[PDB]
Amino acid sequence: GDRINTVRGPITISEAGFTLTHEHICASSAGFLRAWPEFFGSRKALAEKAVRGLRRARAAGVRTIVDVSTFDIGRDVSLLAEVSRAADVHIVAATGLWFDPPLSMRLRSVEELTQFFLREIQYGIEDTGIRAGIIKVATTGKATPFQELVLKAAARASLATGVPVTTHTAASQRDGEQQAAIFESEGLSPSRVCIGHSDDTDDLSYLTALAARGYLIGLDHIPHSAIGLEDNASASALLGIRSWQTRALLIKALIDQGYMKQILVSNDWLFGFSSYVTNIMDVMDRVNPDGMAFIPLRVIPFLREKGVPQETLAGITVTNPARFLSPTLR
Amino acid sequence: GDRINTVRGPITISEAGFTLTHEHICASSAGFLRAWPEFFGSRKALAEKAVRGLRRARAAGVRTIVDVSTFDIGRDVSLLAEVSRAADVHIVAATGLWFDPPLSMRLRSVEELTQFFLREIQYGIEDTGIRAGIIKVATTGKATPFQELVLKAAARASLATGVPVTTHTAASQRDGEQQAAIFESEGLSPSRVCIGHSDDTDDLSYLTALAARGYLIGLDHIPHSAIGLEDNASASALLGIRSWQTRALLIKALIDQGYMKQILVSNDWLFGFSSYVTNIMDVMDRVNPDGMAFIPLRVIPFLREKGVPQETLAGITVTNPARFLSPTLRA
Ligand SMILES: C[As](C)(=O)[O-]
Ligand SMILES: C[As](C)(=O)[O-]
Ligand SMILES: [Zn+2]
Ligand SMILES: [Zn+2]
Ligand SMILES: [Zn+2]
Ligand SMILES: [Zn+2]
Repeated sequence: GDRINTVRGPITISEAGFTLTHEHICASSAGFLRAWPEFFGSRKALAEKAVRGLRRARAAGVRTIVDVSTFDIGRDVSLLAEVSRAADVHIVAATGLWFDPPLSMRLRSVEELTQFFLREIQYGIEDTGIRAGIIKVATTGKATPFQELVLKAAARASLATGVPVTTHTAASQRDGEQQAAIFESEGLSPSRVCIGHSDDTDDLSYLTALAARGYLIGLDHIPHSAIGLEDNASASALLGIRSWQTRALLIKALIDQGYMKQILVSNDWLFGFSSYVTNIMDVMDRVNPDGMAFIPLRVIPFLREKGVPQETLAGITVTNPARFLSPTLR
Repeated sequence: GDRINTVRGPITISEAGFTLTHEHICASSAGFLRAWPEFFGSRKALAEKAVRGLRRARAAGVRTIVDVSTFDIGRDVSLLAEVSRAADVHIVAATGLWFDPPLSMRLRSVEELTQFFLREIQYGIEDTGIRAGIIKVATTGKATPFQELVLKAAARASLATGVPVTTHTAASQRDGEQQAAIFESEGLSPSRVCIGHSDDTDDLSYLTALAARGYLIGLDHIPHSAIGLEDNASASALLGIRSWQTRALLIKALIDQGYMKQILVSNDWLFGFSSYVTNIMDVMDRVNPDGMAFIPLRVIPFLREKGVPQETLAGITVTNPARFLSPTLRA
């Protein structure tokens, strides 16, 4: 556990630096960007845009982002490597499955899925040699049967490799509780696990109860808000109507209850988005022109102003990610 | 239309020859073959197996196959081009959408889908320049609202390019009737359309009505007979108990009623199958070891033995596919 795999190769733990742990270059679907790149203008336009945003995040102090796009989010690790080199920002790539698995995934056993995630972690994604550094999974409410298999296989792959697991939840449904039960049924340590989208809820008791058990709490939706666009239903459905300040005060709340070491903060931002309504990216970029720089430009100052010490901010944004990403065998 | 697009470039209508009109190299899912080729042993092993199979079909007289794998069947057009060249069989690639569209597809409008189909027909699939020569679509019962957009977009793409459409049906639910209604609502001529897996039904009159209206009838499940295999529930669920002979006799029934011009026959065979239970292929290859050669080796001789004349059999296997695939604008 002394090296993190990025899309440009292994980096030391101290090279990671200021890290965003839940981001995407592009949220799409398996095969889609290569089949229909004109949906994003062109592949070149998408890449140029990503590099712009990554360069601006780098200017604001971001050294590493974790791209948590799985196979079924249309992860294109060749694009990641390209924009990582061009922008000079480390990108950690993901294996796992999110909630749009095709038939050839859906029909697979826990054992088969375990071999797939291990392939992507140990040997490399597709034919690239680029090894994942994290496993993403997802529920949206109670796990479907397949989703239980995915979580169990993610737990098996993490135990074999030391690589952490990170989750999508419907927080309003307290998904993290079922996710934790499943992971613990496989003997996975809660410190290997980030329960994500957790700022979608204001149920602080749900959150501290998980952190108390050792889970990392991913407060990765801070800039996601449809305030001012409440008449755009597709945006409000996606973003919620809770303000960024409300979401950020959960970070303080967790800190005040003694759980600073369990917190991971991010934007869940992206430069293309095909797996929602057309032209959604335009809406999102109007909502948050800072994009991935929103955390270092708006959130960290806001917290500091509300009296969060520098030291605690550095812990959350540098230390916790390093601990989380360092591959760590039981 | 003077030329049919294949994965090696345009061919003349006469180069097409004996043609299987509903086949796959590999039935999978978008991205899946490239992310997890070890599911098939390796990509190399899958290619080699497809080449052997294509070479045996070529030996039995097959000159061209139409790989009706869409984006969401995990069509890998580079793989098609590779095995076409190595086996020396023409392969026609497909555009369209089958019944496993991802979110980024399912969320698209008829206009967007139309543009995507046109892209794969007129400009080329992915970055390859390989152009589709057919549009595959699917329902499994009453069309879902997304499947209606797909069928409308297919019809618009076919009207604009002359390239035909071919369908997956649940035959027992008479899917072909709604598919036809949708295509006609867009002004597509029936002679552009093949209603596939139609040998899955015993309802002859459902078939003859569609043929009368000018539709091609795709009898492409001839070897899909789960016979002596109720021990295997997903395999007998895949296949069925109706004998291959019974399915072939539907070809003869349509001929006898005067619709030899409307008949397209194929195997719907494949060399890999990830979108089903694991090891389904071993089951399938043990059932039909002739593979894509089953049509020329078993079916055509059986029909001749039943009294079907040579010229009629040439018509169905050479002339109907040529007419179907040759790009034809309306009026
Ligand atoms: C890939 As997502 C839209 O759940 O951040
Ligand atoms: C792709 As298929 C199983 O409907 O021939
Ligand atoms: Zn998510
Ligand atoms: Zn995300
Ligand atoms: Zn089918
Ligand atoms: Zn088929």
